Amino acid sequence: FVEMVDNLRGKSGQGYYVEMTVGSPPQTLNILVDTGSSNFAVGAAPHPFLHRYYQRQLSSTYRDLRKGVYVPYTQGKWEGELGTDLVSIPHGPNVTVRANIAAITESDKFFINGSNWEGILGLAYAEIARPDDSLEPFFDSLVKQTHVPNLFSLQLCGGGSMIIGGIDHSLYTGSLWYTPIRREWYYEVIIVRVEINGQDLKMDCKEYNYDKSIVDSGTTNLRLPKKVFEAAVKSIKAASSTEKFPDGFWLGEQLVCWQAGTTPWNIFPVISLYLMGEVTNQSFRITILPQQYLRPVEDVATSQDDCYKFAISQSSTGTVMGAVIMEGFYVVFDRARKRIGFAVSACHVHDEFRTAAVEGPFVTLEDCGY
Ligand SMILES: COCC#Cc1cccc([C@@]2(c3ccc(OC(F)F)cc3)N=C(N)N3CC(F)(F)CN=C32)c1
Repeated sequence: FVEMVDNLRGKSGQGYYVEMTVGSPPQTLNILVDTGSSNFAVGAAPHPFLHRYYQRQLSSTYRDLRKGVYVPYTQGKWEGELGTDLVSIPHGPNVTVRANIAAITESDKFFINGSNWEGILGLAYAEIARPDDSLEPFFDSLVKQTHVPNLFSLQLCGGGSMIIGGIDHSLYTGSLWYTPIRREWYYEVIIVRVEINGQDLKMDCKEYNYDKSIVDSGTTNLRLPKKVFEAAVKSIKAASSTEKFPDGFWLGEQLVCWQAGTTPWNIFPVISLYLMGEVTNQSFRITILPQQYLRPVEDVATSQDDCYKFAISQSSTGTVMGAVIMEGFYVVFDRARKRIGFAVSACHVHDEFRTAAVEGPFVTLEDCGY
């Protein structure tokens, strides 16, 4: 799938986007690749953070659905009007589909300054689509209207690639390990074990999935439930005891800086998340390096140093395997087989001592879900 390789641009902090065309004549927009939502929602009115927007009046294929949509959430707000129009992905499948579009007229803390994207491609299931499950998501429309296989894959690089309808073997090394999609709403998965520098957190596996565990490209951080987060911070603090950082750094509210090229990657531990396998009590592990959980914050003002933000944060809505976890892994969203595949990416993170990995099988001779 050579033409789809390198079709994504961006970073973990501001999100990965794909170029898409909306309407007829086609209007070009950069769209956020989001596996944690289900609406194809685009800016359709001027905004201080929007460089361009969807102009419905200039589209002869636009159809108004005469239904408003108001989405109030924790991190922000957005409202608009529902409609349908012709949609295509220039560096994706060579197809044109009619898909639902949420025309964003008003928003609060939704769009990001200098993100370079004007909309969101909600790749999750209809159950979480707004205003309700009757609003068919883009991928469902794509699969229904074309002969594109019910599968997509993400290769997020610290740029990247979105392969629609298949797996590109040039984007990964070794074997692909599959975890079952527990329920088709968010991309829900099951964590069976968490290790910090090979040391088990020793918690009932349900704790890692309170109240759910999801794979989300639309979230930066690895988000963990309160109890899991505290024990993880304690284990990372103990492993990196040679240096003491402010409480603010551990809360994700302040930066940690070291002289350019002197980051002590070796003092920080590796994090292993054991995901539920396709067979009973069997599992595989994904290993995360500090290079993934210590997200660099690019700022010309602080450029004499390399400054980092701790990319592990507290969650009250379950575990979120964000962009920092997805980076350096080729993630296969096998919708047709209700499973998520993980393999070491060609753009994986590694130093001379350690490498990010996808390894198994592991046997644990209870149900880890909620
Ligand atoms: C990776 O970071 C870049 C980004 C982003 C971003 C911007 C706006 C909204 C979202 C959204 C989001 C997208 C669409 C939404 O509404 C839908 F109805 F359109 C709501 C939130 N995408 C995800 N995955 N989440 C996680 C959250 F819930 F914690 C907070 N917000 C979101 C992501």
